[PDB]
Amino acid sequence: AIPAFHPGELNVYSAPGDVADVSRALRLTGRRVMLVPTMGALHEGHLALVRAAKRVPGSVVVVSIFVNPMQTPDDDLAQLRAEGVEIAFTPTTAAMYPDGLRTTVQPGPLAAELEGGPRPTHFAGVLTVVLKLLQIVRPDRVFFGEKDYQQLVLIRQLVADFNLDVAVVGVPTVREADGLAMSSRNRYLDPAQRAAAVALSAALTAAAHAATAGAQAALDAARAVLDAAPGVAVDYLELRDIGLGPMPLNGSGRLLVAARLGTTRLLDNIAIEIG
Amino acid sequence: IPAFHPGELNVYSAPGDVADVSRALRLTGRRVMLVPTMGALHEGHLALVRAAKRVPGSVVVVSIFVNPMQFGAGGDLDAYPRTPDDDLAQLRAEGVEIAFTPTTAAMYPDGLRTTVQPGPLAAELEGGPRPTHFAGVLTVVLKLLQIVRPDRVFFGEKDYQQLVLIRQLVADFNLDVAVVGVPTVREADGLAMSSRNRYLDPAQRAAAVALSAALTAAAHAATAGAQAALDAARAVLDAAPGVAVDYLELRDIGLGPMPLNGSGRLLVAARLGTTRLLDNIAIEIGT
Ligand SMILES: Nc1ncnc2c1ncn2[C@@H]1O[C@H](CS)[C@@H](O)[C@H]1O
Ligand SMILES: Nc1ncnc2c1ncn2[C@@H]1O[C@H](CS)[C@@H](O)[C@H]1O
Repeated sequence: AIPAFHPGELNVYSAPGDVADVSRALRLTGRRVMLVPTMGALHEGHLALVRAAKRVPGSVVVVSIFVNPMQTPDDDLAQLRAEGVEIAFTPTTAAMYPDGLRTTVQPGPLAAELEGGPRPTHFAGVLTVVLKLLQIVRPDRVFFGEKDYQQLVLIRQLVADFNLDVAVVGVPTVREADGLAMSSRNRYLDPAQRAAAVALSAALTAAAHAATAGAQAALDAARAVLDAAPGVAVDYLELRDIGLGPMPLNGSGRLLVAARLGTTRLLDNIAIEIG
Repeated sequence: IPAFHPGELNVYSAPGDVADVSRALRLTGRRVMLVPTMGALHEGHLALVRAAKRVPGSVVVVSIFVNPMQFGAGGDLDAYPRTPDDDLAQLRAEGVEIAFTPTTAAMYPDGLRTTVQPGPLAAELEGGPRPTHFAGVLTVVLKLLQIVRPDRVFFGEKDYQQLVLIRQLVADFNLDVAVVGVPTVREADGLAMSSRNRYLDPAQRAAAVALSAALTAAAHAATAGAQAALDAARAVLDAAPGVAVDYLELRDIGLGPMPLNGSGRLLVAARLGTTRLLDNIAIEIGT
């Protein structure tokens, strides 16, 4: 028997089997299932993913909230209700890993680069949990923020490599009024650090416009902006092609930056067109 | 959707083609059964097909793909038997409606990029000397499952460790498929059917009966306990001309981090010349 589903209400399920059965039932009724994976602590960045999901005709939106150990619940659920989301999937660690860590996903070599520098097993954790959520929910489309661009690219590789039948949708980064990419970590910044943190986005946008003068001009313009900020320890600043391989001589690319401000690590990235 | 002629064998090479046909069939109420093979089909494979065929409303998809990722150099990959004309003929005789015969390029267009990392069981038994073998197997089976999206997938008990690892894959990635283990098909003397049996000369073929003899002796000896069962198997293997034992192990049925209780599996691997043979059997202790 299919678990109870009340249309137009927020339906919260903690058992993987329960959301699996409801999702399957709903798709048969002519809904298109949209999945928005989160770790809770929702902000406007996450709501942008939800809104993208909602606008697909026939959509029913599943938002998962799960703090993946391998990589405010009441408030989160209120935000989802306010957005008209019909399904929240809130599993426990034990429900997701009933046999502990056993079979896992091993990413390709991109996972060792950039963010994989300090955190060499982070993306194995991410792709493992994402693969599981895809299999539990079986959505037609799954939504991720462009802010975590390397994550987004690795998920596209997961989907292609394992022949997954789901469309991956990248959603543009939501930003504060001065350009700073929205992140739960931003609140940890003291006033000086918060003022200095504007250099990430300013550096990237400066580079995007400098890029008419070529790749080197774009990189140099970004480095200059970061060089004008105090207490911003740049971990990397790299221009790559859109799949995060080596940047071609001309054409489309992505510029990525990460920096530490005190104990807080921030990331940002932007589309670049060379020439 | 490419053409599907029902009641005939339809052969598709493109993953997109079989995926489209499978989806179309499932949407009209047919239940899709998948039998993954590496070809060189014998009666053991046909038992899997027949098990699949008897699921009511079933449409049977047999994949044939000699998966490069589960082989290590040199050597073994080139040496694997390929008898595609016989394979397809056998599937026609069995009334299988779909054969999926993908190319290496279609399966691995990006080489080895994202892969499946099996649990600790993949390092043991068959995996000991071949530490990447089961990552190859689990990666291809995952892909086949995603392409075909069957209701049920059929594997032989002969490769018992592989069957266990596939159940792990299915559980650990929350795959919506039932895994069906099918009992080992044997020659009249007990020898487990294998595409590798073709490499036994008449003398080696005679000697090879020792594996199944040893296992069945142990299964009956087991009323007297584990030591008795193992020593009965060892005695038979020891009496066998030119059988070189790699391992003989009695484990819990899941082969995992749990001690043997009342139900186990006895597994053997042995070399007859250059041919490595496997077999296994259910064991009940004091029963
Ligand atoms: N400022 C932002 N804009 C867009 N998406 C964002 C974001 N901050 C986080 N996200 C997105 O939220 C998800 C959390 S698991 C992930 O897809 C991340 O990329
Ligand atoms: N003698 C036999 N009896 C039953 N199944 C067998 C078999 N020999 C091989 N198989 C089965 O055929 C498949 C080839 S990839 C695999 O599931 C193996 O376990």
